[PDB]
Amino acid sequence: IDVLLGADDGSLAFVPSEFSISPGEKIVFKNNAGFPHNIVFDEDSIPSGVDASKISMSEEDLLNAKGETFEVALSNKGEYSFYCSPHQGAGMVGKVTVN
Ligand SMILES: [Cu+2]
Repeated sequence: IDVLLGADDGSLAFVPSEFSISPGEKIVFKNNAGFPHNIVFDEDSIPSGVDASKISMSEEDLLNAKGETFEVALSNKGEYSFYCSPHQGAGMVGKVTVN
């Protein structure tokens, strides 16, 4: 599934921001508008026993050019909360369900 970082009107959002995938399906996050951006999974808001370090950017890492991507595949089922670190407060948050 492709997820834009930043809406085409420059809104600070994931598009889409809530979605479901099957296990081992790839998510391609692509720098769209309003970057730099990143993708960080909430360690306290993913399935038990998942290593967030395996599926996220560092807080300190950025995608700073149009079209840079980060890709990830999730396998454990459950809900995963993620955010953009610099824009979390702006509401640039999402949630994926692996079902
Ligand atoms: Cu952002």
